[PDB]
Amino acid sequence: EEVRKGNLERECVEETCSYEEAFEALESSTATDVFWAKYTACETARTPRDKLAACLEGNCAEGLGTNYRGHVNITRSGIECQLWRSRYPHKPEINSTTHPGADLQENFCRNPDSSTMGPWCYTTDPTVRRQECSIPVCGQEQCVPDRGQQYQGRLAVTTHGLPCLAWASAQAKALSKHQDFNSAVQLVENFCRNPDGDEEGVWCYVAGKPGDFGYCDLNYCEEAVEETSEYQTFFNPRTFGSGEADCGLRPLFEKKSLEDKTERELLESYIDGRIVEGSDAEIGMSPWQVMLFRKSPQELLCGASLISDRWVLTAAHCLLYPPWDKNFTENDLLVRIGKHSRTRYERNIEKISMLEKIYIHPRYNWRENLDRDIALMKLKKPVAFSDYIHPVCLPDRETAASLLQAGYKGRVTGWGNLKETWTAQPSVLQVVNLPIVERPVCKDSTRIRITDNMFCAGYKPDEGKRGDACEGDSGGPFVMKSPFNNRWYQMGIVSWGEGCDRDGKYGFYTHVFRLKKWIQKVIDQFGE
Ligand SMILES: *[C@@H]1O[C@H](CO)[C@@H](O[C@@H]2O[C@H](CO)[C@@H](O)[C@H](O)[C@H]2NC(C)=O)[C@H](O)[C@H]1NC(C)=O
Ligand SMILES: *[C@@H]1O[C@H](CO)[C@@H](O)[C@H](O)[C@H]1NC(C)=O
Ligand SMILES: *[C@@H]1O[C@H](CO)[C@@H](O)[C@H](O)[C@H]1NC(C)=O
Ligand SMILES: [Mg+2]
Ligand SMILES: [Mg+2]
Ligand SMILES: [Mg+2]
Ligand SMILES: [Mg+2]
Repeated sequence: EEVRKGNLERECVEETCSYEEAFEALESSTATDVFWAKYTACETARTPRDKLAACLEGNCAEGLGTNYRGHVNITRSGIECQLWRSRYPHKPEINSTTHPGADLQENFCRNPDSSTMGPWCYTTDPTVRRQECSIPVCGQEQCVPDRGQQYQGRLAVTTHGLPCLAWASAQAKALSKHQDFNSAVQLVENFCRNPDGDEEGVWCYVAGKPGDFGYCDLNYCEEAVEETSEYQTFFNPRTFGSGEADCGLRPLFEKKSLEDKTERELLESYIDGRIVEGSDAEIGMSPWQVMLFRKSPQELLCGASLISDRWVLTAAHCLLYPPWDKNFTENDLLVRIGKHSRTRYERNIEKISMLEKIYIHPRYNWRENLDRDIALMKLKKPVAFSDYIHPVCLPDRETAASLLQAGYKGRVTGWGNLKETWTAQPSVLQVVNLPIVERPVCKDSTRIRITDNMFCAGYKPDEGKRGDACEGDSGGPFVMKSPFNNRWYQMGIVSWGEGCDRDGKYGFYTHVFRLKKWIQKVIDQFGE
C-alpha cells in the first residue's frame, strides 16, 4: 500500500510538519533528505497550502529561488546556460558534489549559494560567468517575457486559428537559414518560435506561397515603452530598396541647414499658454507623405507614408474593412506622392505610381478595436526621389521612449482625410504638432481599450477647448524629430479616434517600432 504512505499532503502541507514525522513510515533515506532540501527552501511559504504545494513542485520562484526544479535553459538576455556538468567556458566553483543540495542537472537555472539575485546559470558566453534567469514567480501566473524570445513552450497555431508548418517541411528548411537568427532558441517540430529577435513576438509558417507566416497569440508582459547624419542600415537594400541610408533628411530643410517655421516650437514643453493650429505646410516639409486614390471612380481613399523607393505603409482598414465592403485588389488602386494641392495635379512635382502587391499585417483584427491597423504596398516600378519626394526613417524599441521622453511633441501632416469621411475641408497640406499624452490620462477618457500597441496624443481639454481630435489623413504619418541624429522618424499610423465623432478629447495612432522584422520577412517573401 504505497498509494497510501501516510501522505504528507495532510501531514506535511495541508498543515506544516518540519521532519521527524517524515520518518514513521518513510524509506529511501536520502530521498527523505532531497524532500527536506526542497522543504527547507519553501520554508517562508508555509501558509496557505496551495502556495507551499506549488512551491515544492518547483516551476516557481520563491524568495531567493533555491526551490526551483523546473527546466529553463536561458538567461535574462538570451545567452544559453552552460551545462553544470561543464567547464567550457567556465570551470565552476560549485560542482554537483560540492553543493549536492540543489538540483544541478543539465543547464537549468538554480541557486545553490542563494545569491540575492536569485536563480542563475553559467554562460555559453566566455565574457559572462553567471547571468541570472527570469523565472515565473509564484502567484503572478502567465506573463511571457522578452517578446517570446525565451519561449520554450508548445504553441502550434496562429491568432487566426491556422496550423503552423514544420520547421523543416521540405521548403521550410529551404528558406530557414536564408537569414541569421539566435541559435540559443530550440526550433522544435512546428511550434511557435522567435528566432530573429522579432520585437512583435513569436510566430511560425503557414500554408500558401513560400514564406507565409501568421503570428502566435501569447500573453507577453506589458512593455510600457513610454517610460551627414549617422543612422545604420537595418534593411537589405536589394529587397527593401534604397533610401534608408539617407531617410528622414528633408531635401529642402535638413540638407539646406534650414529649420521650418514650427519645428523649433516642438522642443519646448507646452509653454503653458501657446497652442498652434493646423495651418498650411510649406513645401518639402512632409515629403514621404502619400495619397491613396481609387482608380475608377477617381476617389481619394487614404493617407500613407513613403519608407523607401519601393515600400509604403498605410492603415489596413483603407483596403480591408468588412463592416463596409472594402476589399481592394492591386488593380483597384494607385498612389500619388509629393503632392501639395489636394485637387490640382502637380505637373512634374508629383509622381503617380501603381501597386504590385498588398500585404495586410496578419494579426490585423477589426472585429474589436482595429488591432494592428497596418498594411504594406509595393510599387510596380520604383520611385525617383527629389526635393519633393523623400522617405521617412523607421524607429526601433530603443528610439521609442528616447523620443517619447526628450521630445515632448510630434506632428500630423495631412489633408484632413480622416475627418472628412464623415462631414460630407483643407485644400492644401496642413501641418500640426500635438503633445503625447500620459497613457493613464488617455485610458480613462475612452471606452475602446488601449493595448501597448496603440497610443494617444493632443492638447488637454478644460471645458472651453473644442476637440481638434482627428487631425490628419487616415493611414498617414505621425512623426517625430530626433534631437540627436537629426532625422524624422514615423511613430504612428493614424486610426479612427473613437470613430472621430464622439470626441471632445484626444487623438489615436498605432505604434510602428515593433514592425521592423515583420517587414523584413515580407520584402523577402515578395523577393528582391
Ligand atoms: C534546452 O532546451 C531544450 C529544448 O527543450 C532541451 O532539449 C530537449 O530535451 C528533451 C528531453 O530532455 C527532448 O524531448 C527535446 O527533443 C530536446 N530538444 C532539443 C535537443 O532541441 C535541452 O535539454 C535544454 N538544454 C540543456 C543543455 O539542458
Ligand atoms: C569540485 O570542485 C572542487 C574544487 O574545490 C574539488 O574539490 C572537487 O574535486 C571537484 N569535484 C568535481 C566532481 O568536479
Ligand atoms: C477580395 O476578393 C477576391 C475575389 O475577387 C479574393 O481575393 C478575396 O476573397 C478578397 N480579399 C480578401 C483579403 O478577403
Ligand atoms: Mg487538500
Ligand atoms: Mg504523524
Ligand atoms: Mg514521531
Ligand atoms: Mg508522530
